[PDB]
Amino acid sequence: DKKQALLEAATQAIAQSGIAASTAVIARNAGVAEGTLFRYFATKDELINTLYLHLYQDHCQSLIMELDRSITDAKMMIRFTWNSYISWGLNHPARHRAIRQLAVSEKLTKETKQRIEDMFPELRDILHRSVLMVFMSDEYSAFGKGLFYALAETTMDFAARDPARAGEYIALGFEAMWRALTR
Amino acid sequence: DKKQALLEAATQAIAQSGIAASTAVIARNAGVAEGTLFRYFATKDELINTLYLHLYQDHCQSLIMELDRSITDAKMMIRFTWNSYISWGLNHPARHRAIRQLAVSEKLTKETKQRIEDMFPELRDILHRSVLMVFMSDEYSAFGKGLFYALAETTMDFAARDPARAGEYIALGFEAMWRALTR
Ligand SMILES: COc1cc2c(cc1OC)[C@H]1Cc3ccc(OC)c(OC)c3CN1CC2
Ligand SMILES: COc1cc2c(cc1OC)[C@H]1Cc3ccc(OC)c(OC)c3CN1CC2
Repeated sequence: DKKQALLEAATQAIAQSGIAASTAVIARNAGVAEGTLFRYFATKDELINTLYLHLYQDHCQSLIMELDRSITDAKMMIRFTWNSYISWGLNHPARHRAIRQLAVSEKLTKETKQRIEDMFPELRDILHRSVLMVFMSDEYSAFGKGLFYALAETTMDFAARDPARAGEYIALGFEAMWRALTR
Repeated sequence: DKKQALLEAATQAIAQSGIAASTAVIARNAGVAEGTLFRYFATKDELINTLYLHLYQDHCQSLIMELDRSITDAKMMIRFTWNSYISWGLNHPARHRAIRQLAVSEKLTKETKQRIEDMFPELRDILHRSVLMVFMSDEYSAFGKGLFYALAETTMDFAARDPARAGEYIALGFEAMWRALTR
């Protein structure tokens, strides 16, 4: 649909030009009038919230399928989630570049945040037992996600530039992320 | 001099368009012919190395002056260095955006890396006792710097967007950086 085209154009524009990207640019790049964009997303805020759910789901749905019926401890599940996320961002640079800006956005609604939290219950539960309490507070939750994405971004940058050592940067990134964010 | 203008234009271009930025763009933005740029920096590699020393020194020289004749432990000195760095990046976004790309560049020479290491001996010594050994290895030194800059960047982004909580994001960033990078 045009909706998927819009979502893709919004991913590219936000990855490239930041979360501030124009609805005009986004509409133009999807090959539609801006008025058409507005029929699908009345507000930039709606677009941020919908795009974030769509991109989060793009990664999360494949991860849920891979992990299903495994028995993991907290750290194992979290390492799988981290390695999966780096793979996804390597495969889909713009998706990662857009999502890490969306996830820390002031414009996310409580409903959206709750949907993201509950999309993968097994992981939510593991994170609740593992994440430093400060980074599950209303005030600092987005900052803890930001730090994850920052470390993930660095990891992807080194893995892409020096693919010979990709797994080493992913493991070292994971280890630093774990220390930085867990109890 | 034109050299300072070139360094400033190279800071802006690299911050904006990445370490890949054109010598033509850089020369144009400094108001000189590209041939003139080449009289000051024969190679893009020379420009990366010189710009990185210049920007590192821009922060480090003021930090050395502030810390002089203090008695600090490792962690105190490192917290001062981190808070100083966030202040600098808030005051000088392009300087931070350029430097974090320069510092992980494959084009840095051994001489440059050694000059950066030795510019502030007291801090070098403290870091040698504090930094995880992996992040002082030849192979992963740049990756450990990258992770620092990533966490610093996130911290600056939240401190700039939500200045009411700047010190809280700086302290939480510092705490995560410390866990991620130290023994
Ligand atoms: C787009 O796909 C994802 C992105 C993210 C996630 C999970 C995702 O897929 C399921 C998780 C994964 C994760 C790991 C470890 C954490 O702290 C120890 C953590 O809290 C800060 C977080 C919270 N989220 C960070 C961003
Ligand atoms: C541009 O100015 C600076 C940038 C940086 C530095 C110091 C600087 O000014 C003196 C230091 C500060 C610092 C802290 C803690 C570290 O690990 C615990 C560390 O190793 C990774 C590093 C290494 N460098 C990161 C980048």
